[PDB]
Amino acid sequence: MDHYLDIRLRPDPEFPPAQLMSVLFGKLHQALVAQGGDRIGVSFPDLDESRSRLGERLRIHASADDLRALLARPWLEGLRDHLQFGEPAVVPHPTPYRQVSRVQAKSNPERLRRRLMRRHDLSEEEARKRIPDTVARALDLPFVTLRSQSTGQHFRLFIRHGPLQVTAEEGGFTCYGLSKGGFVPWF
RNA sequence: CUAAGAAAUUCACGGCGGGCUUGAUGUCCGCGUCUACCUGAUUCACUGCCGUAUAGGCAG
Repeated sequence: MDHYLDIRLRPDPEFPPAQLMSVLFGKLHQALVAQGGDRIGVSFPDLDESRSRLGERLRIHASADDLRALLARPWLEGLRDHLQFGEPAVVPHPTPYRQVSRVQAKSNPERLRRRLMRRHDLSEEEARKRIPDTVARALDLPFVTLRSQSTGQHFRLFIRHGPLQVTAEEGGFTCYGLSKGGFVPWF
């Protein structure tokens, strides 16, 4: 994956950039479940780790045929007025390589309590005795908010840009474009 | 380095007895409250799955 395509959120008087970034990420995810495979990687070039902000840019990492297919496919319908685009081009080098991975946290003690009750046949009080409320961990990481279509929930999807490395390795990506082993050029 | 420097108010106690406040009364005419707006700031940290696990991961 030596090719990239930058997408920057146009400023909108109607919307904040986080809402636009989340609906763009959901539509990219739906485009990848429509496409299939594990070869599509994402990034956030104007990231702010300190303020936990994604920035205002998103960058896809793939081959050029994937970029020209995704630049005209109807997952960009209704956002071309919200979005300005670049051109499908080759990445610069030398670049450090890092991973973009979805991090999940045990954020609700009661759901894991109900799982322990389902898998150990305990009552509610044994689940509260075995699992306290200190267990709940909150991440200090930026996030998109996503509407599931299988189930009906709205959940925060916390992303982590991994450590910078001098070389990249093989692997795939999930249907959200996040690394389950793959690496992306970071520039 | 202070109108500086010091100090035991305290023992006891029956306030109760009794009573007619009454009659009478017109509130009342009148009234232009308009004008214009993003409740959305990621604001639903959720639901489940693997794992003996609370340790750690995974899905949408």
